[PDB]
Amino acid sequence: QLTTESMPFNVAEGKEVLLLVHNLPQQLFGYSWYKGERVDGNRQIVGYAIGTQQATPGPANSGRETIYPNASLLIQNVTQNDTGFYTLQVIKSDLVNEEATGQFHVY
Amino acid sequence: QLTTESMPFNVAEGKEVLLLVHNLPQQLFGYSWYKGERVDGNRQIVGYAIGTQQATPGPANSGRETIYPNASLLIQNVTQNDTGFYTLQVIKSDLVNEEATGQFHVY
Ligand SMILES: CCCCCCCCO[C@@H]1O[C@H](CO)[C@@H](O)[C@H](O)[C@H]1O
Ligand SMILES: CCCCCCCCO[C@@H]1O[C@H](CO)[C@@H](O)[C@H](O)[C@H]1O
Repeated sequence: QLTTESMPFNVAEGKEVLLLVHNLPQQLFGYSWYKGERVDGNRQIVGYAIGTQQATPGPANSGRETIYPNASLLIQNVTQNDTGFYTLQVIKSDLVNEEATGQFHVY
Repeated sequence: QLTTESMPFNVAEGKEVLLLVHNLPQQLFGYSWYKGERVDGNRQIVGYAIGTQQATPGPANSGRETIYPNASLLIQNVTQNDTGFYTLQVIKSDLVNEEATGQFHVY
């Protein structure tokens, strides 16, 4: 089952965190990351097209994120606003989609 | 600008309803319809890839829906459970996706 977890779980303000992703389905179009516990386009961080390996910012993009080809998400110079939940949506080639939510806590 | 509306807005139990879709963006991979007001994989009705013109059922699929190449969704022999909100997610080529929510009322 698709899952995501934060390394580290508790993050000091101004440092770094990596959202690891495990168990990606086969045959994907792309990835979309969202701030919060649900898919919500108004809160999209980034969209990643696998076919072209291209990332594109959403409205929630801070400029401090970096998504990787396996959907992992790096955030640098973490701020208070970065704290809390993140939701990854994986878009499969049949447009039937899966989500996983994770969190980390800034201090 | 992406919107959806029901025809008819008030629907007799056992009849038919067409969810019309307006202002699709350019450059999309496909469509994802969900029951309710938000994107939620657990409530996904159908996924549709415009390149292959293939429909695939999600967990919320009743077997009474038909999706069209312009994302329009036909529901036949409408039940009480069908009532309420539907949400369309349009998957864009850059994976920064768009949503539109509509509804109809069964009586
Ligand atoms: C400094 C952070 C940049 C490094 C690139 C992040 C890529 C990490 O990605 C990780 O590769 C691991 C090895 O299999 C897997 O366990 C993980 O599922 C995956 O999340
Ligand atoms: C009962 C069978 C009806 C099939 C409906 C086919 C889809 C119709 O769809 C509609 O076609 C119109 C012209 O493009 C547009 O006004 C609409 O945006 C569109 O939703």
